[PDB]
Amino acid sequence: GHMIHKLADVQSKNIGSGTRIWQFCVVLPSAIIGENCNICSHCFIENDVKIGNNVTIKCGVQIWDGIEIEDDVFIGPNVTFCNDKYPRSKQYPKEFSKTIIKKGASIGANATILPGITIGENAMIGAGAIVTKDVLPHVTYYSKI
Amino acid sequence: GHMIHKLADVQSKNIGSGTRIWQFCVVLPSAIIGENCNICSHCFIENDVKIGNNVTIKCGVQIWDGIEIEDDVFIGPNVTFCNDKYPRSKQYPKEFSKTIIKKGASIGANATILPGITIGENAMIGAGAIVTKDVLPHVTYYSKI
Amino acid sequence: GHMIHKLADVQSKNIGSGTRIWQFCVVLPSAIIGENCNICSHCFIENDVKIGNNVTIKCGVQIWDGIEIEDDVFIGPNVTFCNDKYPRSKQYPKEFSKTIIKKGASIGANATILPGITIGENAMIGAGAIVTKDVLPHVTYYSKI
Ligand SMILES: CC(C)(COP(=O)(O)OP(=O)(O)OC[C@H]1O[C@@H](n2cnc3c(N)ncnc32)[C@H](O)[C@@H]1OP(=O)(O)O)[C@@H](O)C(=O)NCCC(=O)NCCS
Ligand SMILES: CC(C)(COP(=O)(O)OP(=O)(O)OC[C@H]1O[C@@H](n2cnc3c(N)ncnc32)[C@H](O)[C@@H]1OP(=O)(O)O)[C@@H](O)C(=O)NCCC(=O)NCCS
Ligand SMILES: CC(C)(COP(=O)(O)OP(=O)(O)OC[C@H]1O[C@@H](n2cnc3c(N)ncnc32)[C@H](O)[C@@H]1OP(=O)(O)O)[C@@H](O)C(=O)NCCC(=O)NCCS
Ligand SMILES: CC(=O)N[C@H]1[C@@H](O)[C@@H](C)O[C@H](OP(=O)(O)OP(=O)(O)OC[C@H]2O[C@@H](n3cc(C)c(=O)[nH]c3=O)C[C@@H]2O)[C@@H]1O
Ligand SMILES: CC(=O)N[C@H]1[C@@H](O)[C@@H](C)O[C@H](OP(=O)(O)OP(=O)(O)OC[C@H]2O[C@@H](n3cc(C)c(=O)[nH]c3=O)C[C@@H]2O)[C@@H]1O
Ligand SMILES: CC(=O)N[C@H]1[C@@H](O)[C@@H](C)O[C@H](OP(=O)(O)OP(=O)(O)OC[C@H]2O[C@@H](n3cc(C)c(=O)[nH]c3=O)C[C@@H]2O)[C@@H]1O
Ligand code: NA
Ligand code: NA
Ligand code: NA
Repeated sequence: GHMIHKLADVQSKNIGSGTRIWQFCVVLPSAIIGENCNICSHCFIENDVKIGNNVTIKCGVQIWDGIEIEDDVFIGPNVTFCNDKYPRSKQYPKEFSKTIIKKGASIGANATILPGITIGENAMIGAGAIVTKDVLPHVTYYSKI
Repeated sequence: GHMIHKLADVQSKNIGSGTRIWQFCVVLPSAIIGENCNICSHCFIENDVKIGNNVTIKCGVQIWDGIEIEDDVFIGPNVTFCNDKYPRSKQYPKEFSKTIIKKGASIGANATILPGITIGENAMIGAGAIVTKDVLPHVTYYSKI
Repeated sequence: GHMIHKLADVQSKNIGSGTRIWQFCVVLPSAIIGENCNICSHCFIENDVKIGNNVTIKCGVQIWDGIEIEDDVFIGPNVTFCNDKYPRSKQYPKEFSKTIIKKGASIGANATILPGITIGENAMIGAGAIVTKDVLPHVTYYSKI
């Protein structure tokens, strides 16, 4: 089976064997999470969400509607995603922009992923990076400081 | 009335009709929150705080003493604010620096708002931006990467 | 004694007099926390962790295995740390990289601290900074925007 912490609010039944979901996580009903994932404390996971097997999501991350995470992905702490390029309060998109983080990619701590983004297989996103364009497979990207 | 999630700690009675406050939020007694707001999971809202109507605060945001949010503002996930330009542990300011986010402005995911800042009506702050100076009304600002 | 909020999960007994640990914090058993600390809501503190006296950790911060915080340090909200320079899901380091934040240093809101980093005594890290190199004692560092 899987481990859902008593201090998490997990509403999805679509959770793979070996997955751990930690304290103060919210997971909404339609989320799909594969096997042997680690969803660390203080994460939010919405409905139109697919997360593969062996995915690590460190603390303080939100996976919105329109975000897909493939197998073997690492997401660092306080990483953000997004599904709305020009957000205005109460102006709901007719269709959320999709992001996909492809198999084996890693996203460093506190990176910011713009909407509509593909990060290729086995890419490495530097800590604190702002990703405004697709990142090719196996590429190391970071923002110049 | 308003919706306070059972897994939130909301101590303020000053909350407008239609407002939703989600799991694992903390709202301290003197906070004022208007009507039809959405305070998403994992937010902290302090005492000397005014939030208008139709405000969206996405997950993982803290609204400190000295921060005012006007009507129709969008605040993206993991956005930070601040009320102390030269912070030192246990050195409490005599007066917190004030920030105001004016009506209809939007702040992108993981943006950082320095203390003493005005963001003008209907401004758009890019995801991951560091805002060290006021942003004029209706201006799109982002940090060069 | 110390104050552990009923809505925190604090598993460590190694907590100094006068320390406050707030709602929705997780503190694992081996963490050491000194006297008169303030661990604000939504923090995660791991096992191989030493935090000194009079330390302020604002909301939304994680202190990982391998991180030491000395006395009188201020850590701003949504700051990230890290102990793995080339993270890949399920590829556990044989030894976590160590970070030390030396006495009296301050780290601004939403800063990102790379692994293996020393921040010197009384340094000041700008809000949103990415710290990829040691910061000398008493130096003010920020990332060019
Ligand atoms: C991107 C990364 C993999 C690069 O490592 P690297 O290729 O060994 O690069 P180097 O350390 O040799 O740095 C090369 C240059 O890039 C800069 N740089 C490295 N990482 C950077 C980052 N994340 N953001 C901005 N600049 C960065 C360095 O300052 C250095 O600049 P210089 O040549 O002017 O001295 C690494 O720095 C990183 O960000 N890792 C992610 C860590 C993380 O978040 N892990 C999960 C949580 S623990
Ligand atoms: C700022 C923003 C509105 C700009 O959109 P835009 O005006 O269409 O700009 P473009 O996509 O045409 O990009 C123009 C340039 O600015 C850069 N840029 C855009 N947004 C940026 C950002 N947030 N930070 C740094 N650079 C950015 C692009 O890389 C591009 O560079 P180039 O000309 O060298 O190719 C948008 O990118 C953004 O950040 N939106 C906020 C999304 C968000 O956080 N929503 C809430 C959560 S879903
Ligand atoms: C770094 C800091 C201490 C510098 O303050 P300062 O020395 O008075 O510097 P100034 O305000 O005079 O700014 C000098 C320049 O650096 C830039 N700058 C200042 N802080 C910056 C930051 N954090 N990131 C990027 N640039 C910054 C300014 O835009 C200004 O640029 P300019 O000369 O082109 O106009 C302050 O800006 C800061 O970041 N404080 C931390 C606030 C915080 O996070 N507190 C805890 C939460 S409330
Ligand atoms: C800083 C960082 O992200 N480093 C990671 C990287 O090196 C990576 C390759 O391995 C580790 O990440 P994992 O999440 O896979 O660690 P693991 O040892 O499987 O699980 C411990 C994590 O679980 C989460 N957790 C654990 C417990 C016991 C808890 O109560 N609440 C909880 O949220 C957070 C812990 O860091 C490291 O933490
Ligand atoms: C990524 C992003 O910020 N996009 C937003 C933007 O497009 C914006 C214009 O609309 C949406 O934001 P809202 O917060 O207004 O969404 P809404 O549909 O009103 O409410 C769903 C949000 O409520 C919060 N929520 C919801 C539930 C059911 C919950 O259990 N816990 C909870 O925290 C987080 C959800 O994303 C989008 O999420
Ligand atoms: C924006 C910022 O970090 N500014 C700080 C800086 O000026 C610094 C020098 O002083 C203050 O930080 P402290 O954390 O030391 O504030 P303090 O007055 O001791 O405690 C209030 C904080 O405690 C935390 N807290 C408090 C209560 C009552 C709670 O329910 N849940 C809780 O998480 C968050 C509050 O901001 C300021 O908040
Ligand atoms: Na819009
Ligand atoms: Na000070
Ligand atoms: Na590795």
